[PDB]
Amino acid sequence: STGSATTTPIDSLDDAYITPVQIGTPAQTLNLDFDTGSSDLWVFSSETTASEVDGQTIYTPSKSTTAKLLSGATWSISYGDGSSSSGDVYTDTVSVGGLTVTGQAVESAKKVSSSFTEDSTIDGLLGLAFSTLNTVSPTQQKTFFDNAKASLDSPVFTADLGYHAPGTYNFGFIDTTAYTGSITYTAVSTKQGFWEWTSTGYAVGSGTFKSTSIDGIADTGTTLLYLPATVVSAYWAQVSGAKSSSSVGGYVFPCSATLPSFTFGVGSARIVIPGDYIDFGPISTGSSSCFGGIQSSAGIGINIFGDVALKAAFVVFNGATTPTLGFASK
Ligand SMILES: NCc1ccc(C(F)(F)F)cc1
Repeated sequence: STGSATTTPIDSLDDAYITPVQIGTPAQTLNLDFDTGSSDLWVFSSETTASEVDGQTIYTPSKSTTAKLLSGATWSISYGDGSSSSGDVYTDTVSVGGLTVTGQAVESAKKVSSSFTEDSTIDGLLGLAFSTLNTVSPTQQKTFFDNAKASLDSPVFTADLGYHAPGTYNFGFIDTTAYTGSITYTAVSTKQGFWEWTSTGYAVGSGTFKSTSIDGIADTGTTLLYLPATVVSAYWAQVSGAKSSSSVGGYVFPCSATLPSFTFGVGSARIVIPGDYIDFGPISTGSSSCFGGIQSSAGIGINIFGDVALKAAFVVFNGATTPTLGFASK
């Protein structure tokens, strides 16, 4: 079987993408952020502290005939940006774009950080990293992808994120009409639980391609591109008036500048990120300083190929026994 769901940016800057997901019987539809950098399916619920909910749609397990409390199970998670959430755990039926999994762990948020509360468009997260990162204790739970794998035609899902436009998450098949040329596959390391791979180098604008190994993760749940300081410095050196700002928290640039493209390597292939994708607009309303979409990973400790990079490509997450990552131009 297969599934296919449209994913929509939550705002005019593509800060995150939401995808409708059916939970429970009868279906309760929530808009979840599909996150290949985490492995928990957690949702705002009727159990979330009332003051911590501001316009989100909430999952109500008491109205689902298929919901079952997973007795004794708790979850607690903290994301790389400082966000956090925790609660108890139900099992229920979960469908994405026609693909249905029964008995999926649905982690009901009893407490959520302020970052999630103030984002009324995101009802929760659907983790698509490897199940070894799932935070449910004492019995670790499987992701939606892991539970669906056996019934999928192929153990793959693809991310086709749009630039200021809706996109598609497909499960179980590869849409050969959604990309140009060939797909280049590269090996994945699962040792940290991420879709971790090694880029073969980079180029700035029309400059020469620098062959160098960049280890990083493919993360749909991260907005920007986080690369080593040496690469990020070489990119922003080409932008007139760009500088790293300690008060803003990263590289900013005059909103009047035009940004060069950024090219990253996938084996022998090249993926080009247009300069317009790296513009994240004024740092405050009316400011003439704009925020850059390529930032340094030095504070984070791992390089992150977030949405800025992934939306320039058609990306295959091949979850075979030897996992691989496929990239194609589109
Ligand atoms: N979007 C999930 C996510 C967030 C942060 C990290 C970090 F910071 F640990 F790399 C990994 C994955």
